Amino acid sequence: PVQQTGGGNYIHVPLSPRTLNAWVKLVEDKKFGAEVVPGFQALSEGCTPYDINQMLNCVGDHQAAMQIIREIINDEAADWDAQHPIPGPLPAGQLRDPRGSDIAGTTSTVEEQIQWMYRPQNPVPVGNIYRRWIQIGLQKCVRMYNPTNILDVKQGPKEPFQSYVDRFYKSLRAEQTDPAVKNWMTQTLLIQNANPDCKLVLKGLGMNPTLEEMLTACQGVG
Amino acid sequence: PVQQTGGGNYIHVPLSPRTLNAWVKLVEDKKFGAEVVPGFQALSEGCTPYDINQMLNCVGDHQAAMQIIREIINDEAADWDAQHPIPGPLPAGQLRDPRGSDIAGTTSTVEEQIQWMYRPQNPVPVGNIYRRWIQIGLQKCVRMYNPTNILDVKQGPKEPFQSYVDRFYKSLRAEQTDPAVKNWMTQTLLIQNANPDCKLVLKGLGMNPTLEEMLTACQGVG
Ligand SMILES: O=P(O)(O)O[C@H]1[C@H](OP(=O)(O)O)[C@@H](OP(=O)(O)O)[C@H](OP(=O)(O)O)[C@@H](OP(=O)(O)O)[C@H]1OP(=O)(O)O
Repeated sequence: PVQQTGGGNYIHVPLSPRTLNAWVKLVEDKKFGAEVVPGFQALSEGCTPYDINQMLNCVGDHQAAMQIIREIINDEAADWDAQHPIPGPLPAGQLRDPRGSDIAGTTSTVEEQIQWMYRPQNPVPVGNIYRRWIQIGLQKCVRMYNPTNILDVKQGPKEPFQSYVDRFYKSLRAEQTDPAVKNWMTQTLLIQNANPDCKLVLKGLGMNPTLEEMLTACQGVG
Repeated sequence: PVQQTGGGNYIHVPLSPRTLNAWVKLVEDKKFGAEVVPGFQALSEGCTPYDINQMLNCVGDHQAAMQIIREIINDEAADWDAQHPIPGPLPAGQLRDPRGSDIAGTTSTVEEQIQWMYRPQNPVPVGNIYRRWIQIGLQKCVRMYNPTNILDVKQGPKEPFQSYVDRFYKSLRAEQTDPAVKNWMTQTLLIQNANPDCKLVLKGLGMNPTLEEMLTACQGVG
């Protein structure tokens, strides 16, 4: 992370060992589950690219997922090296502008990452861009390791409607389908895959029942 | 039918044999079913009374129904001979105005029917008036031969709600009851005679559910 010091300059404070150990624990227990994507973001907040590399280096043993996060990073960096091209011959005595690889931290020092992150002129938020690239990689890992598909989720005959709602929305988090497909699933598939009685109360509510109206109506049905 | 020819005058083109044979087929297969009433209208469009008589003469063997269509025609002609009385002594060299019997074509030539149908002054649409009289006769035949009464129609335990709706409305077409009785049947009897589950979803919808709302709610119930 970065702390400001007297003179208006900034320095690097290494991520706490227990901040790194929390990340490890999460990846070892949730197995790249939907929750890992937000868990990574909260534990990587205010981090330079250098620190994000260490967090990944602490969870490298999960090689399959790391290979997926690594192929997504290279592509989001290539797109940065195509749409943010070298401006031209950089003047001497000046830091080069960041390339996709600098945003990652692989070809750049943490100080360079800090100089960009806090440029008085055109600050480049290299830490947040790289966290966004890794979140695309982790979300692809959440989908690949997702244990139950949205379609398979079906309310148990006795299962309370809210727990069936809880499992239905958790699988939808993994789904990478178009947002309209997500809206049609929450409005059509969720009434389609409910136990016989809850299905009669939901159809009873009428057309386009909101989730609050559906949860309120099926509370204690079954 | 009637075609216009050079000089501004009109002539008669005999109904096609296959237009007449379609009519026969329909009456022989639908057995004066609700569908016969519209089927007659489409196959009698732009016909003089003379042609409508031939269509009836092609389906005379159905004597019982023909006797009903014939008693309705005589009464709709008597009402025309009472409310459209002979104006008075007709001038010589002029076509007499049409009487109920002329509208039928029984006491009138097709040319007279055409002269009225296309009078430059007060054209009388004898072909359409007679088609309307026969439709009253066929509709009475649809009701007399109707196999299932609106009340008897009751959704099967597994029957999809739409098929029960299809049979319920087909019997209502035969019903000659006041329109309010028709509106109360479609809004009350249709929910009353549905299988136990669909009846619970329809009551669930609330008061005065539209048919679209009822079909949408019971789709896939049972
Ligand atoms: O009504 P018909 O006396 O039996 O004649 C019909 C009629 O032709 P006309 O319009 O000249 O009367 C058909 O037209 P429609 O009345 O059905 O619209 C036409 O068929 P098209 O729709 O293609 O015009 C068909 O001609 P064909 O079946 O040879 O294609 C022809 O029937 P016939 O000549 O066989 O008697």
